[PDB]
Amino acid sequence: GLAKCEEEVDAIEREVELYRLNKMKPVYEKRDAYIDEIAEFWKIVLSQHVSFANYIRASDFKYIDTIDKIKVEWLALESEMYDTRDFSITFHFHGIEGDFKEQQVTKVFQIKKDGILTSEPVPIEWPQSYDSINPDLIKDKRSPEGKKKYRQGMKTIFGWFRWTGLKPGKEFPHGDSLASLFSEEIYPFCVKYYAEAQR
Amino acid sequence: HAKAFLGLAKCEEEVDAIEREVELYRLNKMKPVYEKRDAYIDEIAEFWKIVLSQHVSFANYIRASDFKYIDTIDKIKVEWLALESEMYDTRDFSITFHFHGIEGDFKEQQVTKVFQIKKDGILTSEPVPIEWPQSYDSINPDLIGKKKYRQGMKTIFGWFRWTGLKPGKEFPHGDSLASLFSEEIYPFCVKYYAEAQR
Repeated sequence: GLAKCEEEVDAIEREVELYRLNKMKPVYEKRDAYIDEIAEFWKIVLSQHVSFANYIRASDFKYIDTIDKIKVEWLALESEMYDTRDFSITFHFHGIEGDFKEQQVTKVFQIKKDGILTSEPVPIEWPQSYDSINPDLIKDKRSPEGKKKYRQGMKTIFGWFRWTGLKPGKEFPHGDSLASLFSEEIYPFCVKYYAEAQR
Repeated sequence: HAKAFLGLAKCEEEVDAIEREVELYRLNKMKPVYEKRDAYIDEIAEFWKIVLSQHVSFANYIRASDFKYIDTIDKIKVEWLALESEMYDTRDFSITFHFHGIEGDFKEQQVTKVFQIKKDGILTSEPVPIEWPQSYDSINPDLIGKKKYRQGMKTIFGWFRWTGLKPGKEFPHGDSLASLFSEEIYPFCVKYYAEAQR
């Protein structure tokens, strides 16, 4: 009786989350089309954002300034095997010539069991300037200076592309909160942030 | 360049329309399920008594002497007003209580209180008649020194006259209690009853 009603409620909640996603999809497509015509749109938006700067390092800003595209996509539209909170984030970096490669990178975030957000590492080519803090390059990671170099690079935005949520205290700090920042604020409300930077 | 900005403004209109559309969609789907659920609940003896004692913060809103009267609730129904008319916010709702009553002290009675957004905007209400317990005669605003008035105004019966329009003058956190019923207690009552089983 009451148990069967409770299952119906969970069925209904997904149905409406799915209803929203399907309706929002074409609207985001149109919106992003306009966005692709505005020059420093994403640069302006990520500088305007209150909380975002706290997550990343100050030297990351020259590289995140080169972001000319952000695209969040909700995976529950792909399959009923995905939680409605599951999403991919696609970044395009224009790059910095002779330092940071022009590249497109997609990171996928999904619930594992309320459950927690997890991800997998995705390849991104680090800036040349970051060579000394590059975890794939640093030779002595246990040497006094090496430990601090490693830790510094793991705290950059490029460290976050390595984040999984499955190694507490070994990864980019609050990689999950940063992800939700994109899916819940930055990507949905970017236009509000751009108009705020306008006024 | 301003033509793009124009399209963005239209997109944000489209997003606001869509979000109300999905809210209405959820309310239409939930209504019949609640009805079926509540028919089973009506078969369970002290369901609401159990649920209201189980809830963490509910008791913090009301006086200790109120509990004997809230023990007599055998029906709580919440109905979302946006299903009536598109003139209501999707946050708008009425809440209907049935009190079994206490012989010689408290009448058996059914009371409906309506909550609605006025301008984000705030939750507001109008006073609804409720027959106070006769134990409360000395703290009944219709019977009253100003120590007693504030004591009655802090009871669950003071909440029934809460409006949200006289800040600092009414039942304290009447909006929070309202939102407790519509967002936690009524939606998730079966979960509270089940948590009381284990």
